[PDB]
Amino acid sequence: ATFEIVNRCSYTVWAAASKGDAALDAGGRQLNSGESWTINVEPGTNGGKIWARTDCYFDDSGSGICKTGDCGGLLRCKRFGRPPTTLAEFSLNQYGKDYIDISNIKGFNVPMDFSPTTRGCRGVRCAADIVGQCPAKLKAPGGGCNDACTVFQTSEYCCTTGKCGPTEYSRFFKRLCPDAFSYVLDKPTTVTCPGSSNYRVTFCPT
Repeated sequence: ATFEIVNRCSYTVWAAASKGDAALDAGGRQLNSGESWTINVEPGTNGGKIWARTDCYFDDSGSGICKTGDCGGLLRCKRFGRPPTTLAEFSLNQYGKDYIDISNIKGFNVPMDFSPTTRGCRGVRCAADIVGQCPAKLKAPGGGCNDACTVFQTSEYCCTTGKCGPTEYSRFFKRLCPDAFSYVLDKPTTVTCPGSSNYRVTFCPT
């Protein structure tokens, strides 16, 4: 499957693509404002994620640091990134279908649209000013708006027992971005697309 990753933000982002134990394609790249990066994702990929990283510094070897979404100091991510990170999540070719969603379960850093470029389903978006409106206890100094699990590490926020409810903090994310997951047991906002669809992830869509 082809994913086109587009940075419409006015600032540079460092896109990342991983399935948690391996890079997807090159795993990461700098995107200046307006740039587009096309990656190929193997059919059958389960549990892939794409995200943006902000305020990164990398040396010649591709080692450094980012203020949001750092993936162990690497330009080319092999593992998932440090919150806060708005996530585009996908599982491809699962019994004939692809499944896509956007998640705020690991917080929010950059607004995002995740849409198919082929026919047969709808896209999803979270483009509200979550950082600007972020509750004071969830604000991350380096930028972004953390989820409550990251901040407080309780069974209720992290849904550790598999039983949890919405919270004041999850409802904040949900009010601003209804079509994104706000906590682990949220009513799913997953979209089912035809197997072997292609996609575009746009940072700062509006």
